[PDB]
Amino acid sequence: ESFLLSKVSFVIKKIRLEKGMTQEDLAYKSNLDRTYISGIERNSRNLTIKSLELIMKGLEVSDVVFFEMLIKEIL
Amino acid sequence: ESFLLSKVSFVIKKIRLEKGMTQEDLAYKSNLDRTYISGIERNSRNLTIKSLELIMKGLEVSDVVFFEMLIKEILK
DNA sequence: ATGTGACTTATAGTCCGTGTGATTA
DNA sequence: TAATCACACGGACTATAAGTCACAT
Repeated sequence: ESFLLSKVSFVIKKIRLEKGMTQEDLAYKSNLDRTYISGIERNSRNLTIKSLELIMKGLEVSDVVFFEMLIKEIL
Repeated sequence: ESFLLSKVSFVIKKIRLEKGMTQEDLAYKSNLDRTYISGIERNSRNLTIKSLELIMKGLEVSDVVFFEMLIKEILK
C-alpha cells in the first residue's frame, strides 16, 4: 500500500475521463496494452517511471502539467 | 535513454547533497540497498513509483516539494 | 468499454564483495 | 602503521514489473 501510487493512478484516470478518452484510446496513444492501463487505474500496478512517461504522452499532456495536476490531487 | 529518468535521478542527487547526506545514508533511510542508490544516480535506472516514494521519505522532503523541484529542473 | 486472474520474460532491487582516491593519524 | 570514508562497479542472486490473453462486465 502506497499513498503516492494511488494518487498517481487516480490522477491518470481523471485526466483520461476529463478528456473524454477511453482506455483503448489512451492505450493506442501510449503504445501500452489497454488491460495494462486498467490495472494501473485500479491501483493494482506499481508502474515504473518509463511506463509513467508513456502514459503522460498518451494522455497528451506535458510532464510539468501532469505533475502540477498530481500536486493538486495531493491536497 | 529517458528524459524524465535523468531529471528524476538528477533531482534526487541534488537534494541529497543539499542535505549533506551520503548514498549509504539515503539507502538506509529509504530502505534500499546502497548499490541501487548508486545506480539510480549514475545510470538513471527505471525506478517504480513506490521506490520513488521511499526515496522521497529518505531524503526527508514532502512529495509536494520533490515534484515542485522536478518541474523546475525540466524547465531548463 | 472495462475488470480480472493467470501466465512468461524482463528487469527492478538485494547482498556479498573489491579498488581508488580522498582523508584523519 | 594504517584506517575509515565515499563512491563506482562486479557477479549472482531474488522479487516483482512488463507485457499479454480470453472472457467477463
